[PDB]
Amino acid sequence: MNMDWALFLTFLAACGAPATTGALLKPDEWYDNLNKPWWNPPRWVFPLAWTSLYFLMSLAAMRVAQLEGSGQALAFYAAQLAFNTLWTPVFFGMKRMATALAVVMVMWLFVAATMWAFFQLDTWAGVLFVPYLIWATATTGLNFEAMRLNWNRPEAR
Amino acid sequence: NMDWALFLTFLAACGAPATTGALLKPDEWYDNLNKPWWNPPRWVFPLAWTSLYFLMSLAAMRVAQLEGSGQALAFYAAQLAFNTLWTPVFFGMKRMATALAVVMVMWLFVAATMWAFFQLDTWAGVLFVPYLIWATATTGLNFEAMRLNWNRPEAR
Ligand code: HEM
Ligand SMILES: CCCCCCCC/C=C/CCCCCCCC(=O)OC[C@H](O)CO
Ligand SMILES: CCCCCCCC/C=C/CCCCCCCC(=O)OC[C@H](O)CO
Ligand SMILES: CCCCCCCC/C=C\CCCCCCCC(=O)OC[C@H](O)CO
Ligand SMILES: CCCCCCCC/C=C\CCCCCCCC(=O)OC[C@H](O)CO
Ligand SMILES: CCCCCCCC/C=C\CCCCCCCC(=O)OC[C@H](O)CO
Ligand SMILES: CCCCCCCC/C=C\CCCCCCCC(=O)OC[C@H](O)CO
Repeated sequence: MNMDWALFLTFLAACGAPATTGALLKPDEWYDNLNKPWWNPPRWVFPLAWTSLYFLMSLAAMRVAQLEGSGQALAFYAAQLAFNTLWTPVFFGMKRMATALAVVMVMWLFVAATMWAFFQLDTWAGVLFVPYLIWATATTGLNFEAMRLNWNRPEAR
Repeated sequence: NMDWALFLTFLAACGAPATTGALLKPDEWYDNLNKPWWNPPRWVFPLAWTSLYFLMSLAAMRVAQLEGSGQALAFYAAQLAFNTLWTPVFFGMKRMATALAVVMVMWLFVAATMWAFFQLDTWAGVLFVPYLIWATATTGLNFEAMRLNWNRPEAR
């Protein structure tokens, strides 16, 4: 088990795809009109939190990818990253709050599945995913409260 | 050699890019764009991508059972993430220039995955060859969309 920079930089580069969805986000008047829960963090907190999580989840996957029998864990990891990339355009771009709740809940399950599978192979890789699952829980709560506290337009049938 | 837990996990992972196509079908903005002479008809794309998601998931299932597959699966996660990213950028945001960068990075990771798969399993690499071909055609379509519609602000 080493700091494998080829593995780490590949996983970090993979986090460039969800990072791009946040980068293409302009100040939205529709988002500032939404009634938010009192524990909603300010907008500037989210890019700082996600950058930390990209490094934590890339370091965790780097450790697991060096271990025998990691196939199922890395399959879960690919799944959570893909649905993570999907969520931001659905919520902010398409303004489809109901589908975004379904997307982030699927992301949550794959984040939980990755964390569990990581714990089976390496305790530190599982520990590194714990703040991710916590943040995914708060993100699911923010999506749920935003829909429950605001007007929602019908989406495409 | 079907590890059904592995294949269904990889197939479910492709539900994220498949969802982007379902929530963002090409509208009249896409039909108004100038197209390259070799532009395929609309029905080709759902047939191509559905086949590729099954092909790439079958390839990853074989590799994930093999000693030393960590780097190959890291490349696989990278190509899938940028695969999921492209449709919202091009069709949702209509940022054609940014979408070209996205699909070119995806192409590199698709090629890197194919190379890494060949190092572990010949059949897994073969299954990725039509993906790299289609990713090449996809990059050309993104490039031709910008070059044939440069008078549109969304192309620059
Ligand atoms: C990484 C690149 C791309 C990805 C991941 C992608 C993804 C998808 C998917 C999954 C579908 C099927 C959706 C469904 O069946 O419900 C689809 C449909 C389609 N896409 Fe793409 N695509 C890409 C590139 C392109 C490009 C470059 C173009 C055109 C320039 C394009 C135009 C279309 C069209 C025309 C359809 C079918 C429309 C219809 O069914 O009526 N796609 N895309
Ligand atoms: C054949 C042997 C293996 C060879 C392997 C070669 C392929 C590696 C390609 C890497 C491209 C790097 C892509 C980096 C993507 C980062 C995305 C980004 O830049 O995001 C920044 C943005 O500011 C935040 O939103
Ligand atoms: C031991 C200390 C370690 C420091 C590590 C580096 C610090 C990086 C920034 C963290 C901010 C996170 C907390 C953000 C909370 C913001 C809540 C808020 O609403 O801010 C209101 C304030 O008035 C705004 O102007
Ligand atoms: C209120 C919240 C504020 C939080 C603010 C604090 C932010 C700390 C971020 C990261 C800590 C560093 C974690 C470093 C983990 C490294 C794991 C690792 O690299 O292990 C692999 C090793 O290289 C193989 O031998
Ligand atoms: C083209 C898009 C198609 C989208 C639909 C694709 C099919 C999804 C099927 C089932 C959900 C996947 C569930 C994840 C796999 C569960 C099996 C598993 O993870 O096994 C656990 C392992 O054995 C413990 O060690
Ligand atoms: C276009 C249609 C898009 C379809 C959308 C995608 C479909 C996702 C379906 C099920 C996700 C299930 C989440 C994975 C939960 C796995 C839990 C599990 O199997 O636990 C195993 C154990 O934790 C490991 O050791
Ligand atoms: C526009 C640029 C087009 C570039 C087009 C090339 C892109 C991919 C590069 C090399 C593929 C070679 C991959 C296979 C490398 C050797 C594999 C091997 O060693 O064996 C394979 C098989 O298992 C038994 O021969």
